[PDB]
Amino acid sequence: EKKYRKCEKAGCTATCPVCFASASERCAKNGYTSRWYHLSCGEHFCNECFDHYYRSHKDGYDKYTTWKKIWTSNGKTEPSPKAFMADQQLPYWVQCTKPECRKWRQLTKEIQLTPQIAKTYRCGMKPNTETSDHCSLPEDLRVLEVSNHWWYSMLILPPLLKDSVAAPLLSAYYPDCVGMSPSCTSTNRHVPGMNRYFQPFYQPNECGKALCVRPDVMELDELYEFPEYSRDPTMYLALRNLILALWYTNCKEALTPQKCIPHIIVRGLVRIRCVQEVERILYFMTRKGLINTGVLSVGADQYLLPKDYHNKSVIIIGAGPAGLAAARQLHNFGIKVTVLEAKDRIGGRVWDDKSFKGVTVGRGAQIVNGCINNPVALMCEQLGISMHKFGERCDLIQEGGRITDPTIDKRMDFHFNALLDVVSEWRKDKTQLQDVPLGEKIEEIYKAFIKESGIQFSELEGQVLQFHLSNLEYACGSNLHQVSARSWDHNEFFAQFAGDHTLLTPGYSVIIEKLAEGLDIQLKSPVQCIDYSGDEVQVTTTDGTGYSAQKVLVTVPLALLQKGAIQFNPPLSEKKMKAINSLGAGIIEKIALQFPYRFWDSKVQGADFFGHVPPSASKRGLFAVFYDMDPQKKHSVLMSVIAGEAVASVRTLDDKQVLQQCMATLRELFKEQEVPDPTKYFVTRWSTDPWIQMAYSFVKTGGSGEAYDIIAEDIQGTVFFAGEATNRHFPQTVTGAYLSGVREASKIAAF
Ligand SMILES: [C]C1=C([C])[C]=C2C(=[C]1)N=[C@]1([C]([C][C]=O)C3=[C][C]=C(Br)[C]=[C]3)C(=O)[N]C(=O)N=C1N2[C][C]([O])[C]([O])[C]([O])[C]OP([O])(=O)OP([O])(=O)O[C][C]1O[C](N2[C]=NC3=C2N=[C]N=C3[N])[C]([O])[C]1[O]
Ligand SMILES: [Zn+2]
Ligand SMILES: [Zn+2]
Ligand SMILES: [Zn+2]
Repeated sequence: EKKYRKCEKAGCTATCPVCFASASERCAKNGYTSRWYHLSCGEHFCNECFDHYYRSHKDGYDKYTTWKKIWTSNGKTEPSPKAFMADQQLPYWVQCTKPECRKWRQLTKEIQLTPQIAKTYRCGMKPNTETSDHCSLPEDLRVLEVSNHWWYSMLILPPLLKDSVAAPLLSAYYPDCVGMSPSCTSTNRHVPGMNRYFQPFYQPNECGKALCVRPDVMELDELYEFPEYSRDPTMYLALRNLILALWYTNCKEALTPQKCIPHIIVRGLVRIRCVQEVERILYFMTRKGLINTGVLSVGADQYLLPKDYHNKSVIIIGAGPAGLAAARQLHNFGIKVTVLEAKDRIGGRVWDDKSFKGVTVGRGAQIVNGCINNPVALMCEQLGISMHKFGERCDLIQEGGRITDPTIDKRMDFHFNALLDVVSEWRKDKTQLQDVPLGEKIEEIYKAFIKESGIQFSELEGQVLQFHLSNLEYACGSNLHQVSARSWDHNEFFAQFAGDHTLLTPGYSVIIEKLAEGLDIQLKSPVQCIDYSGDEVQVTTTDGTGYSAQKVLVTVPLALLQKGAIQFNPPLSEKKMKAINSLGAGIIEKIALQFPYRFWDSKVQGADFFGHVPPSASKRGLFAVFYDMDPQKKHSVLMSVIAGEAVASVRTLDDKQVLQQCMATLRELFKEQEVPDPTKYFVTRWSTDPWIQMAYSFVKTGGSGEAYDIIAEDIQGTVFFAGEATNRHFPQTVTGAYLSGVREASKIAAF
């Protein structure tokens, strides 16, 4: 036969291929062979070692055949001698852990790389074990080759990771389809101790779950950033999935390259490319706020992004969830941030009262709707605090004291949802200019249904239907006659947060205060003018104090944008003003009442809340739901909500008059017994708080969900916008406001 000195592959850069396997007694070593098999520009094996495993009469055949059976039953990747070599025989490479050295070294071929070796390796030391004379030695010349893109081009098979920390979460997938080795026995074997709200990965063919990622498909922004993985995403996916698994395994500390590296176990020079790449992917996912986020804090020179991204200054207007999320992100990235807040406190529509004995009572937000993958649940895990999952039970108690039979509750809910289904059908072919108020469409459909069907409802059934109507006015923050029939539920077209609905028992203020800790926050500093006509943005407060930065982030409430309280120079565009004015500034108010004892326990029997059947439509929304504010059933605090048309009715009532109406309502709801006087209470006035004037946004008649995106659009890469009224997928909530701030910090840090 004819022998060859050179590699089989045209264009391979190895002038002298050497065999890494040396498995056969006739291994060609560094000389001639019938074929030099190419794995990479730095790695080859001779035909004698190929046959050692491949041919049925050679000594390596039993090992190759046993591997082969495991490979083909567990994965979708073809078996071959090359795949076998890369998975089983190619030597490992590891970095010196001396911080001033970090040189790559090849381990001898029988040394199995472990995390422990990757954490403790030093040049010249026996693995798993002097001076530092061996650190000075040059790296093998093949190491530098790996950093070029053409090296990856010439790598014939994608790497497959071993014992990935992501593997227990990915058992429904073929391992090689997510970049993991099919021969790995721990890969192919709820991560215990991981928070059950952390479900980072979609199961196969799954959708409809907010913030899950497909472990087997790259997203578009990943492809824009890493287009070299468009053809074969295997290697990128394994590193991204590993990073997510590690972050959600320990979300209380910054995830760094050095923490990831011992968990990257794969043979060959390609491990060098994997380690170089994991660092780039880490910075990308950090900037996007997918890891290293929440209430994580850093010190100086422990910034989360390298000093490149640091070269900016930012003024943030408003210190609510959105403003503080952006400030925490940007500060952690190493960017200079100043927060200007109009009020004498931080938090915005997060404002907790800590003066009720034994409980924390939000004047503003206190519920989390859907905890799975929710950043609020992440931050609770980081802070070690607990939430209370709501029970389903909610008796509808009538004035006079009767409890509504639950079959009436369900029946009238059935009828109410049927009306919304007709609206859903009616709108399928309607343009924005053909929009109709939801409340008007509902009332029309209902009257037509009574006429057509002839059905006769009791007075109680009609009042219970009014209750279900009031729940939707509560969710929208408005009487439905101002809400768009086309677009009221626009956001439900996107994946929503799954899982538990909870009461944030310790209060969102705990999270707000931790986000803000250590930041440069200026209270009682209402911004009056933002001028971005110069080289730097000029921000002036109402007392004439001037601030300047390269970029500015506006997070003020939608109602304050509608009233134009900040003057912009140049002015906001006509298109931006139309979007701003197409959304509604929804409103609810709250009352909280402390009592000497839990007078409701005998009748309510531990339920988290009870409903209040409205006696007339004129009273829809007036204290419709009462919340028991102690899930441990020890303290006696109720909270109730004023929603819909009821908000206008309490506008000209002072607090004592509201309290009096609420106590008259409670004594009607508990007419058969005595109700004690309250000993402490508050009544909120969000609608007249000058710097807020609302509770949460909704889409007004004629508007579109697209308005949320338009408000979110930056101006000139210089003026950015966040807040709950800028989050199209997740409007209204603390969660969506938080995510909007993280989003804007990502935009700002990219420049
Ligand atoms: C009452 C209430 C309120 C008010 C709110 C809320 C609530 C309540 N809650 C809630 C809701 C949602 C919806 O859905 C609900 C309801 C019911 C149920 Br059953 C469920 C739920 C809850 O609970 N949760 C949540 O999540 N949320 C809520 N809410 C709402 C919230 O709160 C919101 O969203 C947030 O907060 C937002 O955030 P932002 O966006 O950030 O905002 P604020 O907070 O407002 O902040 C802002 C700021 O800014 C300032 N400013 C203005 N202007 C100005 C300023 N500064 C400066 N300068 C100027 N010029 C103000 O002050 C504030 O702070
Ligand atoms: Zn050989
Ligand atoms: Zn080659
Ligand atoms: Zn070294």
